[PDB]
Amino acid sequence: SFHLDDINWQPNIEGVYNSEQRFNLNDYFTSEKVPGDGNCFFYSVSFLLFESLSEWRSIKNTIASFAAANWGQCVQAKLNYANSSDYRADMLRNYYWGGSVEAEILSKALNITIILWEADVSENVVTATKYGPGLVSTALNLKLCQGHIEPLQLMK
Repeated sequence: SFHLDDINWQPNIEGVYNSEQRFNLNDYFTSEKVPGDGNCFFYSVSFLLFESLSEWRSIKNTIASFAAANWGQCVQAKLNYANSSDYRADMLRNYYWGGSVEAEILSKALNITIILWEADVSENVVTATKYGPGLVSTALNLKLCQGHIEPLQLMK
């Protein structure tokens, strides 16, 4: 649109919002490069919270604590795993690929909003999914492109 914070988000009853808006990410966001291994979701979240990659494992620990105490709120994780114990053992391993399951949990665990912007190779939004009630400008904006996750920041 004209302002990212004026996008129209459509919630489902699970509290996940979707947006059909289609624009080019790089007209509104600066991208940042993180190393392209299987930890990139966690590198990206760490970059946006701390301006450093070094906190990526502790973000996993925060997710794990939420999954242990609040498994019934881990809606997407419950589709993929029989119990919180199985989930935590898998997610905590190196090169576990983060995605919507972790975005949903982290948004609740840290009281932040996380947006997964699925992009094609030319950086056009294909799907946008927002976890949490907040606005684009306050969210952790993640670009999902060609199997890798990179942090985005609002331009200027």
